[PDB]
Amino acid sequence: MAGPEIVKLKKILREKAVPPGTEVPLDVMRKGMEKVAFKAADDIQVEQVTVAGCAAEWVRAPGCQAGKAILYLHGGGYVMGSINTHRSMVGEISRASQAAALLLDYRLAPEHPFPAAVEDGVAAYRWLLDQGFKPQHLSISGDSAGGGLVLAVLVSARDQGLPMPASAIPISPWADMTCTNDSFKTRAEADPMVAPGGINKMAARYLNGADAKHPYASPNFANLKGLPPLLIHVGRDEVLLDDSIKLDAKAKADGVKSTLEIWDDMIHVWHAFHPMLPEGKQAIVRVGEFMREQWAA
Repeated sequence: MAGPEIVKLKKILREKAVPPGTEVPLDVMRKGMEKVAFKAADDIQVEQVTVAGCAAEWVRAPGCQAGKAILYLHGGGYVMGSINTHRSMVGEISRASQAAALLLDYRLAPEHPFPAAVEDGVAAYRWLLDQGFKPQHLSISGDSAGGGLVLAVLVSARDQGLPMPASAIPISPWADMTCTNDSFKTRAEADPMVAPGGINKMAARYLNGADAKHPYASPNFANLKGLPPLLIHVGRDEVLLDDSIKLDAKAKADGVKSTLEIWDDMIHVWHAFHPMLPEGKQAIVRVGEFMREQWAA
């Protein structure tokens, strides 16, 4: 059944990984993601902007429609990640969708704990709408921590009277901080990426004493009535599989139009590895078709 690339990518991930008791300090972790981050295609142009007091970059592939925009929330556990780490994958999401991405460098824990990143998001989305972007022309997308953050923004912004955008594509969402799901054991051998209580210590760092079940911290527990069509990518072989099944069933319970795709043999944000993974390339293609189907409706 399994691609030759994912087998090789799996084997490499496993080769270069730290061995878990290992407490890698925060900024050793941060410096690593930065240094190994893939370089965007050079047909991606970028334009640095400041949004809600945060650094951002409009990320435009070739072929964008003006009027359409992605608000993008990067992964990294709420503790790490940046515009630089994520520009590759996003520019290809910008390509696939033919929409420019706003790629926020929202406030990271522990220097800025929860709900700091939710505020940046909400405020970023308000900012988009104030640049004259109609909700119908907007989309929110993100990976790992950033895929839960997507939902935590949509919930927050709804409670605040903000119109919903046309779509929401969480990628491998981390939508439950209390990290409890069957998958933390069942999928744990097969995940070369999420370990942990590497993830446990991230929650620690982001919550900083807050209720792990706080709807904006963990949107798997939020009321989701009214959020717009969801496309949710997860991989089979990930510790976060349950996050995505629980959230799909919660969306549906709440009245949401929700499509969960579980992609067999795949890892965490397998997207991010499109330069070397036919599936990352395929799944990015599909994020954008769906931001595009939601835009035609």
